[PDB]
Amino acid sequence: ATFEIVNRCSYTVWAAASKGDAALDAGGRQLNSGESWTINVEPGTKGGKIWARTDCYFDDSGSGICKTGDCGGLLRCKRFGRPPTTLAEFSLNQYGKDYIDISNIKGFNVPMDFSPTTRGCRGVRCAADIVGQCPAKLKAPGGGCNDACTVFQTSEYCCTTGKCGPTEYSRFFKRLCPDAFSYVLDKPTTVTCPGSSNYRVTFCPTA
Repeated sequence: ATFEIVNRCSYTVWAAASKGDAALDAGGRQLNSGESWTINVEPGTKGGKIWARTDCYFDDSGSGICKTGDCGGLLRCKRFGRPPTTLAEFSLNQYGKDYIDISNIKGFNVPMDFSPTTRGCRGVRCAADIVGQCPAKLKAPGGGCNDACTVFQTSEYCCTTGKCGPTEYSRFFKRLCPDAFSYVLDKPTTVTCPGSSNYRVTFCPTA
């Protein structure tokens, strides 16, 4: 499947793509403002994620750091990124269908649209100014808006027991972005697409 990753932000982002224990495609790349990077994700990829990283520095070997979404200091992510990270999440060719969502469960750094480029389902978007409106206690000094699990490490926020409800913090994410997961047990905003659909992830879609 192809995922065109497009940075519409006015700032550079370093896109990342991983399924947690492996890179997807090259795993990461710099996207200057307006750049598009098209990756190929193997059919059947389960639990893949794409995200933006901000304020990154990499040496010639592709080692360094980002202020948001850093994936073990690598340009080419092999693992998931350090919160806060708005997440485009997908599982492909799962009994004939693809499943996509956006999640704020690991916080929010960059606004995102995640849409199919092929027929048969709708896209999802979280493009509200979550960083600007972020509750004081969730603001990440490094940049972005942390989820409450990250900040407070409670069973309730992290849904450790598989028993948790919405919280003042989750409700903030949900209010700003109704169409993204705000906590682990949120009413799902997952979209079912045809198996083998193709997609575009757009950072800062609202230009």
